[PDB]
Parts: sequence; structure tokens; C-alpha cells
Amino acid sequence: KPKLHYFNARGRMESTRWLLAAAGVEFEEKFIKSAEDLDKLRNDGYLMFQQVPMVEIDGMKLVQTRAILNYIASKYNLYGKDIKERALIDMYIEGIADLGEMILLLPVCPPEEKDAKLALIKEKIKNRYFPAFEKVLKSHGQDYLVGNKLSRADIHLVELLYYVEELDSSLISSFPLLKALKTRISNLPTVKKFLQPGSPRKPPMDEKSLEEARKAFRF
Amino acid sequence: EKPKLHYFNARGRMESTRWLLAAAGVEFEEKFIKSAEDLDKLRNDGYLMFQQVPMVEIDGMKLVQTRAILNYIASKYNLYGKDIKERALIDMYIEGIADLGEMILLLPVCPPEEKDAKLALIKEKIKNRYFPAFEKVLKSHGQDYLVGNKLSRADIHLVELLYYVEELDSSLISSFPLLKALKTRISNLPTVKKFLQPGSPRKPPMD
Ligand SMILES: CCCCCCSC[C@H](NC(=O)CC[C@H]([NH3+])C(=O)O)C(=O)NCC(=O)O
Ligand SMILES: CCCCCCSC[C@H](NC(=O)CC[C@H]([NH3+])C(=O)O)C(=O)NCC(=O)O
Repeated sequence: KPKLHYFNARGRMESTRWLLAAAGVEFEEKFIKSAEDLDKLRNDGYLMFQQVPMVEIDGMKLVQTRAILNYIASKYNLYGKDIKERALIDMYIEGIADLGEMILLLPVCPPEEKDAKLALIKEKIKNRYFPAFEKVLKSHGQDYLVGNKLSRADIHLVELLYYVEELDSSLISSFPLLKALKTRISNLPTVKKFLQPGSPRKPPMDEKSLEEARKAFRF
Repeated sequence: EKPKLHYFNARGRMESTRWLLAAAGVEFEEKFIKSAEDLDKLRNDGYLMFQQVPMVEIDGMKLVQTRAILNYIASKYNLYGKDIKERALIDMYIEGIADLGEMILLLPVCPPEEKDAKLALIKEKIKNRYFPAFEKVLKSHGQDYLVGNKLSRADIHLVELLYYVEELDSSLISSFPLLKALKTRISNLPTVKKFLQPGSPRKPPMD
């Protein structure tokens, strides 16, 4: 079992939870709750750059979201059939990462900038990101983003579609193929399981969860 | 067939690609975005997936996103390790590199009232977090390269960053002998030595 070291929160570990679950991989979690928990991880040499996320997997102690995700996707054949498909996957998911990052950091936005930043995220979703992925899907008409088979790109995108829905459910309304992809991926047995109550899937981060993490870093 | 790099005539988010291609001895062309109307043509022509540069035309693709570009180039030219686990170490290393790189990249854009405090935090992380981390990797095996005893993208990305740290503060590397030794070795590899010489596609600091 892979062991995920993070707070009991989405943050920078949630995409890994999604990917592992989608891949049908059982995993364990060790939740950081105190500064002492982080002290131990840091002191035991568990964190290369003294940060989490960190995943213990196949004898490695992997930090950096992308190192973790790239390893898991390759292992479970969700990173395409070759270098060219991996390139398309990388391009798609890094756009997904860019949008993901804006939403992720939204609750730490300066209050006086919050209105404008939300308006910008929504604008970008409407005009930049959703059209881009809608375009890819219409280009080949296939059930999956790349190579006509399930890959990390479908998983990463659909995870993001759930977050966009949380933000504003109307944003996906003019994108039928994204909606269709959301439905298809959500019905894959592993993902259907992950979306159901009782799975390691984390709730939206509230102020309390945010502050507990800050206190743990003693910021 | 020759890769074409679409970006401003500047380092920015394209410089690490220029470094990697040059290090791999791969000939490329650049098309410089000189104005807002240049960028709009690329967008309107459907050249940019997310309406952003960098973009590299390579092997029938219009690859946007720095990491997609670099990941493809590294694999194509055997600078991405031999197996899944070596790629994991490489990714871990270069993502730490990309994090520090990002702080230095954005420092000129930092609001003037926050500039001094941002710089102090960057220097503190270099001396206490990042440099020790890579010094440790080098010391762990005593080999000339970060991964697999063989030139990889990790060496190229790190040494590029060492150059930027030097520009920022030449004293920062002083207590890390192995990083100093890596910088020297990589800078003297034929392809990289040529890239560091005048008249190469290597770009200057922003003025
Ligand atoms: C609501 C805001 C969400 C912000 C996410 C914070 S994740 C915690 C943070 N880790 C990172 O920023 C790691 C980033 C790294 N690039 C990665 O992707 O793994 C940390 O350990 N920080 C401690 C430190 O840097 O000292
Ligand atoms: C001082 C140097 C700081 C970096 C300069 C910005 S690079 C230009 C910018 N590109 C990006 O932000 C691409 C980011 C993307 N995540 C990547 O890695 O390629 C752009 O095309 N912007 C246009 C847009 O987003 O519409």
C-alpha cells in the first residue's frame, strides 16, 4: 500500500487520491495534525525539500505533486502508450494544473483582491480552459482525451470539473462534451466508488482546516 | 522538422527549454513575439492551446506548457533516466528546481514594498532548503551527475538555476562545494560550453 503524508484536507494531495483510486489502488494515509507531526517527518529525513505532499511508494519517499503523479500514472498505464501521447497528456494536464492552482489558492487570496480574482477564474474557465478541452473532445469524438483509452488526463480533468461545479455550476453549461466526459468517468466503477460516501475523497477546505495547517507549519 | 520555439526575445518561461535542447545538441529555430499583435496572431491562428506561450513546434505537435515541452524533449533525447524510478527521482529534483526558479523568475514583478522581504526569503530558502537538498544528493553517491551516473535533464535544469542564483547573489553557493563542482563540470561539456559562449540562443537577464 502507498502511504500518503498530508493534512486531512484536499490541498496538494487530492489529485493523487483521485488518481490512485481511479487506478483501483488501495492506499493508506497518515494525517498531519500538529507541528510535531511535521517535525517528525522533517527530522526523520522524510521530506527532500521539507514540504508535503509526500508519498511512500515502492521503497521511495516521493515529494513534489508532479513526481508523485508521474510515477503513479506510468506504473498503472495511465500516461499514454508512447512519448507523443504523454506530450499531449502533459499539455492537457498542465493547463488543468494552472486552473487547479487558481482555485486552490483562492481561499488565501487577499480579501481586497478576492472579488476580482474570482471574476478572473470564471472568465478564464469560460473563454480559455473549457473551450480548449471541449475542442480536443470534438476533434476525435472519442470517449477519452488521448489515445482512445483511459488516462490520467481524463481523471485530472473530471476532478477539476467537480471543483468548477462547486465554484459555479453554470460554467460547464455550454460545454456538452465536458459534461458527457464528466458522466462517463464518474461511472467507471473505481471513480463511482471514490465519489461515494466513505472513500478517502476529501471535502472542500474550510477556514478551520486551513488554520490547522498553518498552525502545523507554525506560520 | 527542426523544432520551432515561440516566445518573446527574453529568458522567461522558454529559457529552460533553450538550455535543454542546446545541451542535447539539438538544432532549433526561434520565432520571437515582438508585440501584442504577434501574440494575438498565434492565438487567433489556433497555435496556442491555452492562448499562452511558450509553444514549441516539434514532431507534428504544437506543444504548449513548459513541463510538457521539457518532458517530451528529455525523453526524446535520453535525458530522462532509464526507468520509472529514475524518472521519479528526476521529477522530484527538477520540481524543487522549478519551485526556486519560479521565485527568482517572479521577483522583478514583486511589488516594491514587498521586494526586500521576498528577496530575504528566497536567499534563506536557497541557503537552508534547496542548496543543501542538492548538495546532499551529490554527496550521497559522489558521482558526476545527479541521477544514474549519466547526464540527465536534472543536471541541466540545476546548473541553469545555479547561474541565476549567481546573478542574484554570488555568495549563496559559496558553502556548497559539490554544487560548485557540478556547475563547473556541466559548463564544460561540449554542447553546454557552446551554449554559454556569445552568439548562442542563450538569453540575457531582464533590464
Ligand atoms: C490553500 C493554500 C494551499 C497551499 C498548499 C500548501 S501544500 C504545503 C506546502 N507544500 C508545498 O507548497 C509543496 C509544493 C510543491 N511544488 C509540490 O507540488 O509538491 C508546504 O509543505 N509548505 C511548508 C513550507 O514551504 O515550509
Ligand atoms: C518576468 C517573467 C515572468 C513570466 C512571464 C510570463 S510567460 C507568458 C505567459 N505564459 C504563461 O503564464 C504560461 C504558463 C504555463 N503554466 C507554462 O508553464 O507554460 C503568457 O503567454 N501570458 C498570456 C496570457 O496568460 O494570456
